[PDB]
Amino acid sequence: CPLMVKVLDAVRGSPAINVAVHVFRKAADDTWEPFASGKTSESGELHGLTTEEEFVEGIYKVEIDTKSYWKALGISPFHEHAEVVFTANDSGPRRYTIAALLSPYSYSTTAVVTN
Amino acid sequence: CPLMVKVLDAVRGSPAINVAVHVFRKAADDTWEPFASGKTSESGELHGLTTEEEFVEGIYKVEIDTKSYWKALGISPFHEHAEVVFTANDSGPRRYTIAALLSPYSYSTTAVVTN
Amino acid sequence: CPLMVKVLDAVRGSPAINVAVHVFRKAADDTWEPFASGKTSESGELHGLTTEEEFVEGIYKVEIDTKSYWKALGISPFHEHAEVVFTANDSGPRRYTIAALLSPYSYSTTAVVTN
Amino acid sequence: CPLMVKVLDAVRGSPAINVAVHVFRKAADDTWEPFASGKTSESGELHGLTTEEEFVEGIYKVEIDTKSYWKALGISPFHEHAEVVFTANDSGPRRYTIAALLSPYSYSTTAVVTN
Ligand SMILES: CC1(C)C=Cc2c(ccc3c2OC[C@@H](c2ccc(O)cc2O)C3)O1
Ligand SMILES: CC1(C)C=Cc2c(ccc3c2OC[C@@H](c2ccc(O)cc2O)C3)O1
Ligand SMILES: [Ca+2]
Ligand SMILES: [Ca+2]
Repeated sequence: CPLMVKVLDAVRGSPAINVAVHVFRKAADDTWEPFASGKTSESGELHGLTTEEEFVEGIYKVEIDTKSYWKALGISPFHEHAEVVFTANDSGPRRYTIAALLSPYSYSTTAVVTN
Repeated sequence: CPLMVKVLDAVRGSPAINVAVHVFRKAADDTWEPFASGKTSESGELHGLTTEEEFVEGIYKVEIDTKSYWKALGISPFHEHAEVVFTANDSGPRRYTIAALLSPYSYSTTAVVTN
Repeated sequence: CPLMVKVLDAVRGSPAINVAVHVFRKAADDTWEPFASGKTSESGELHGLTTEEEFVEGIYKVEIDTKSYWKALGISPFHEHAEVVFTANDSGPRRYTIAALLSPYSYSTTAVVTN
Repeated sequence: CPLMVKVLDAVRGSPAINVAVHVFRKAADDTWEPFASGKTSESGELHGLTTEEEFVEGIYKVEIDTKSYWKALGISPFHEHAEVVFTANDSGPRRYTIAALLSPYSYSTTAVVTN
């Protein structure tokens, strides 16, 4: 897994389960082309989005559907989604972990980049 | 001032100064029409982006140029920027404060919505 | 006002109001001598905790009663409180702002230190 | 592992390695008695602090030595440490994951509590 997404719920103190995640890659014509998508598991993790071969150099956008997550719990949140945009693999292949913590009116995201 | 942005620097424990902030409104064609912009003051605040007349219900995007900020400090950042996307006033005009805390590999944002 | 505390609520997207805040100074016996205290205002701010004369170099603890806050909202919290421990002015009087964002199972804090 | 601690570095986008962690438990005479201690591994994780049998009901304090971590990287941080105080196992045995994200002038902590 060159790209992994982990999402936590700050209100329930739990993994954020069944959270839709969409990954895009900036095309040559500056458009966002769909790259991969999935949903977080029971552990709040999303594995197997892509492969080392497919995950080339580029600018990527990870869009976490936080709104749908909070709605399903009967909460009307502030954000439409949580976005993470980053240039990947510019100095060679790396392993990326995108961690997100969710509150109805707040979110934080951090990146763990290893070799 | 129905919309305010405040940005902090978690590395130097200071306001994030001279940070470019762009605000967009979602058009009917579902693209982002530029709406307002500016740069954070010495207190890391950005006021007078819009007015009560102009700030109608809709979906707004607040884009914070975090990458330029870190580049100017000589610090390698992860994110291209920080986006904050929300539906405004979906029950009528309140005051919006978008607060952001910046680190090279992490950002957190929260909304303070008041009467 | 050399020391200010501001508390936000990530669940309701509002200032955290009427939150008890206690400040301690580390004594020579290395216990915490009470120093100042108060409750956050309607803007979630707490001013006039101390003065420039009283606020000398040393190790200070800012204890935020987050548990009482969540109990009053009818929300089950994880933390007993939020402590912020720091060495003050270790190169001479600057102004300190302790910002805290509260969620039932999470809290974040940052310091804004200025001239 | 009924109690696990995971620590990340928001400046380097990496696990926080070799971070000292001290766990205390509130005694009957209201004193903090030493419970367990350890250091985070290469993955920024601390496992095997305690056992299901030893981890009884009580109020616990997890103290993360963030100051020493930043010093070793040539940084003079704001906080002396990052503290997490919580009542554990009040409605029966639970599994606790304490996650912490570190910046020189900021930290956030969240709890993941499962069965
Ligand atoms: C930024 C903040 C507030 C603090 C750290 C954090 C987070 C959300 C999710 C995760 C965080 O760190 C631990 C991380 C994690 C958990 C289990 C695991 O096996 C690997 C991991 O990288 C998940 O939010
Ligand atoms: C750390 C995090 C997640 C993000 C920023 C933040 C916060 C909690 C409280 C405050 C934050 O930044 C803005 C700050 C603030 C607000 C109004 C003001 O007039 C001055 C300020 O310094 C208060 O949580
Ligand atoms: Ca390259
Ligand atoms: Ca009990």
